Amino acid sequence: GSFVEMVDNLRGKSGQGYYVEMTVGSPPQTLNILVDTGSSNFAVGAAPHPFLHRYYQRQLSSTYRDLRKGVYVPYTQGKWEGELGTDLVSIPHGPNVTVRANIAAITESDKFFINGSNWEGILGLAYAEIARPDDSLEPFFDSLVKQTHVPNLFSLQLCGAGFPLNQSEVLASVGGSMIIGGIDHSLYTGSLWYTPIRREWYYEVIIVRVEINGQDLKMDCKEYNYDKSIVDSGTTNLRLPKKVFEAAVKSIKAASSTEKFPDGFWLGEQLVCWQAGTTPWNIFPVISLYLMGEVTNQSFRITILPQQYLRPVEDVATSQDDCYKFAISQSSTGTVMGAVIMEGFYVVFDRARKRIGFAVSACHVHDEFRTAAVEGPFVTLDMEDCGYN
Ligand SMILES: CC(C)C[C@H](NC(=O)c1cc(C(=O)N[C@H](C)c2ccccc2)cc(N(C)S(C)(=O)=O)c1)[C@@H](O)C[C@@H](C)C(=O)N[C@H](C(=O)NC(C)C)C(C)C
Repeated sequence: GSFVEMVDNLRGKSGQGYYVEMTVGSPPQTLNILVDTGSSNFAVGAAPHPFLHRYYQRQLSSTYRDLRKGVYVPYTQGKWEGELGTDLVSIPHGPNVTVRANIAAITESDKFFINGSNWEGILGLAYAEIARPDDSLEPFFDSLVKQTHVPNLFSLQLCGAGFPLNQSEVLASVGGSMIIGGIDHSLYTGSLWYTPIRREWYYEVIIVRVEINGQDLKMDCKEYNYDKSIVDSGTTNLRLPKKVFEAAVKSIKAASSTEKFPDGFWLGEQLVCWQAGTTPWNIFPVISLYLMGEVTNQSFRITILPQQYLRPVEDVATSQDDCYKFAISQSSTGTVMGAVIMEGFYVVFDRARKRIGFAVSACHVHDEFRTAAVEGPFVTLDMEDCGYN
């Protein structure tokens, strides 16, 4: 697995989302697109907007096709309306190919475009099933596979920094790698463990057990996937179902009790600060999620450090002071494994073998005493009961 050409093709190391460069139309209009495995719609800005440095101009593409049909897409945070149509797409730092894909020209949007993010579109990599209007709208990756020889899987390495990067730093620095059609062994260390995609709509998985510094949260596993558990590059936080969230924060609060933090912090609202270089990483617990394996009654665990769940935010008063935000939050829509998780590993979306694999990221942030981890197997039974129906 050597796609050294696609290696380092991502951006927004310490920004608002990881994007890849793409081009749409003829002649090629360049646009940075947010990699989002939590949805299935390919959409781009198509009209000027305040937080848009550039956008898709249909009238200038010789290959554009207006489907004369509107589309509406609502996300946990933000939404947009647009006009459906198709055009030719390319990924400069992806496989050398061109495919005709469905494209939503965003005309009306609300709390979607993040000012300064530097991305003008979104690449929904999930399955047709959750695509809008309905599943008849072939998602991008599906078009890519049907129209070429590119293998049916992709890999993601999202690189966090551990420290805040200013405007020009997020621009001139690798944010990670999105390997389309294969795996690059250089992106990870150790072994790759695969968990089954329960059902092909979101990239759904099943969590069988959660630990806070080795201590079992000991709750009925169904709770851990209450509604569902998905993997989403487009979500910042490790989002957890209300009940699981309350329990985790209680345990995290107990593990770090030698220091007190204002309630707002645990809500992810107010940031906590320490003298530059004095962040007490050791007082915070590591967090482990156990996922079902391909082998029956067997499972493995992925473990993250506070360096993954304590996000670096630039302090108002420039003070060298290192500041963070608790990036573990509540969800009424199931567990969401966002960047907090993905930034710790190399994740393989083996759509072809209907599975997702994890391995310690060659770029995850850590200290000299602890590191992210992926280990197995563990003999736990009746794990089918974990799934929500
Ligand atoms: C571009 C997004 C607008 C896409 C959706 N992102 C969200 O909604 C969302 C984005 C961010 C956020 O800051 N991300 C940045 C870019 C980011 C991402 C990664 C690293 C750094 C920064 C935070 C949250 N918070 C909850 S947080 C505070 O992290 O706890 C949520 C999608 O990735 C989510 C996805 C699950 C869905 O909404 N899918 C749709 C869906 O089911 N909709 C139902 C109907 C609500 C789809 C299938 C139709």
